[PDB]
Amino acid sequence: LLFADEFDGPAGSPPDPAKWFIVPERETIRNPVEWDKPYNMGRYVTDQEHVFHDGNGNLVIRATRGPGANIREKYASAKIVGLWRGGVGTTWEARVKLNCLTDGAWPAFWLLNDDPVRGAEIDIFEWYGNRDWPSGATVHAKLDGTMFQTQNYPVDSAWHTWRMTWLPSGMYFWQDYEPGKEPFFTVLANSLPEWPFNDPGYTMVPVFNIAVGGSGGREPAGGSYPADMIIDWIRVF
Ligand SMILES: [Ca+2]
Ligand SMILES: [Cl-]
Ligand SMILES: [Cl-]
Ligand SMILES: [Mg+2]
Repeated sequence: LLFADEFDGPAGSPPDPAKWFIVPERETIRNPVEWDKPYNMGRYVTDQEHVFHDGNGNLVIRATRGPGANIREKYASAKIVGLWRGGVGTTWEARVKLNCLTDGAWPAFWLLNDDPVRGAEIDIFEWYGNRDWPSGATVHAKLDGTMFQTQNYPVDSAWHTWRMTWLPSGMYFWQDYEPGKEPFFTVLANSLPEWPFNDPGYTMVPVFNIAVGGSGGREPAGGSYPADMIIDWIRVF
């Protein structure tokens, strides 16, 4: 293995701080439409009521609802960014249970390079609590949203593994991989006019999060909170 977290820490402890950066505040969206204004976007926090080992071998990311005047005040959740960069040829896999498929919630497992001119994003799974957009996987060859391929794919609350293999030829995605299983999504490198993933030394980091509100989650009032993402492990080889 090149990188792994088996999430086997003690109950109530933070994710390993040598492996995970816990994002300390929700992003401020540039030129926001109404759903993306700060008051309509749940907070990200770093405390162990929102991201913590369960002592049973998992990490939990939890979105909560409490008192407040708007979505920002009422809702808090977390986002973790891996402190390890992987490049071409790598196989990324995580075992996850989504107990957070509810109104307003917006869970994802994704890879990121946030370089402002050559960055890119690979969404391995994404589900939208906005009662509108379909769940699925996406390869963004640019961060401005203008050059991507996507595949709708159902996301339910059962335990699954999710795999993305990054090859010179393309990105290949599975749910519950075993030898011989067909990928649910393939994005060939020759299918977009830019492919930063084949630049010399290009690397990406893994991210897990549950966002609340924003364009992807919209109204959380009807949802069931607390809303949990349970992560047994992530492994890269
Ligand atoms: Ca584990
Ligand atoms: Cl286990
Ligand atoms: Cl990055
Ligand atoms: Mg619609």
